[PDB]
Amino acid sequence: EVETFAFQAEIAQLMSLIINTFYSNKEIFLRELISNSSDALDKIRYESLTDPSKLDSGKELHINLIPNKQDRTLTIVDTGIGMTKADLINNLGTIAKSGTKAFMEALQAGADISMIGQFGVGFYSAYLVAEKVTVITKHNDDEQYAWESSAGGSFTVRTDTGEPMGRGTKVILHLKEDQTEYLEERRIKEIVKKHSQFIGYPITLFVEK
Ligand SMILES: OCCNC(=S)N[C@H]1C[C@@H]2C=C[C@H]1C2
Repeated sequence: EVETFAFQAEIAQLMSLIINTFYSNKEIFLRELISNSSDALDKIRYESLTDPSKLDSGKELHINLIPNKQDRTLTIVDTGIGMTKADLINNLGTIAKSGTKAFMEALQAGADISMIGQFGVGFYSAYLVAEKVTVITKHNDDEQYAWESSAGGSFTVRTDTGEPMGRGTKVILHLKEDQTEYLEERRIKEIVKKHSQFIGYPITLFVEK
């Protein structure tokens, strides 16, 4: 059972701007997704202080970076708080509407795309490098879901039947054909050191077989 939804017009506009604007400094997508993962980890860690059972779905708080040249995917996995179905369809998009508007006005006043994270919508910088993004997520209070969008104004949500996650979020970047440098170990290492050196959780960069 796959459900198809229309993006809010403002988010579709943000996605088109990210996809169509000429802007060479694409590597910042990784900082924005790692920052999102760090925030999700902060949330479950804080909530576990008053309800330790919230970690029954997994004690480890970490971030894994998994490149796969065969599938041409870069996967960012965290064991954070995860997202509910309502998060995927309604809640986060509602919040992102005001952040998108502020970001759009800032860009017109001279900001650049690298400052997208200051407006809370850094996730969508994934489309600087990905033609399709798949998000697998599991929140303690809900089922495991797959969100997916290739832009163009629509996204899908389905119950995920694959390997159970325990808790957290997996962002699968199906990279554009000319963006495969983000599958190279030395390139990912360089970006993490430059932009994500002080993240307060272990970041493991997987090596390819
Ligand atoms: O996870 C926090 C960042 N997410 C944002 S800003 N927006 C939503 C769009 C995609 C589906 C749910 C999330 C990712």
